[PDB]
Amino acid sequence: TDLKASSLRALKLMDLSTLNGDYTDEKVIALCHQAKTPVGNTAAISIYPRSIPIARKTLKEQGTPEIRIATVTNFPHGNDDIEIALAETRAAIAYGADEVDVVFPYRALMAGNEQVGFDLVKACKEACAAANVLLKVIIESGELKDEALIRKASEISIKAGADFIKTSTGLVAVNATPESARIMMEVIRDMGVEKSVGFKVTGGARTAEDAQKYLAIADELFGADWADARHYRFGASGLLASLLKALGHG
Repeated sequence: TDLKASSLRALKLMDLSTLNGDYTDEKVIALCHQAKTPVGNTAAISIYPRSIPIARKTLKEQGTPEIRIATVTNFPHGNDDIEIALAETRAAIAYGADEVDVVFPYRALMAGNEQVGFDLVKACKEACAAANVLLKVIIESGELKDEALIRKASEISIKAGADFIKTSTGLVAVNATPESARIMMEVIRDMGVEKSVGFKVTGGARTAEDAQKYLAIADELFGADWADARHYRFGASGLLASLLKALGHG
């Protein structure tokens, strides 16, 4: 009802990945097939840079060329070496990424260094925007933990030109929570960047009910029209099965 509407909405905002690994060509091909669901396409697939060329061919051949290819750089570590983060980002662009999700140097921020996060994000944004590629910034809210640090990483990422702020890599003990999702969307609101900055929930949401709860935070803060594919994603694998079950598939 409300849950079927929210489940279809969430499905169309998914950056689809698998739990175990989508980096053998056969697993990347299977992921591309999975993204083309009976009720619509996911917003994107999320894969490692080396998987992009075969993913692009697979998406074209199955007649879903508008499924975005998102990838990851500086990942999953969020090290504070800008030259490495930037080189990986330029490689991701060259492979053919539509979007790059770079990991913010969160341990550097936890050690009191705000500048390196600004400089790393800004360099990667400039490279991506020069190639018409969107930059998401993974702040790893589940490692920052402290509300003030989650706000500060979000603020720095936005000031440095992030097109999205993303909770998590998906590969640490704590990924998204409803609390970190709310804090990060509060920062988008408080900085006046709702037009230019999206929010991505990585992990946390496992069920159709969870997806409804996470979207309800966006609807509360920004109104129900805000959370389109340019402004909201679910970084998810197992969630898709739950959304399809809520919609009467499997």
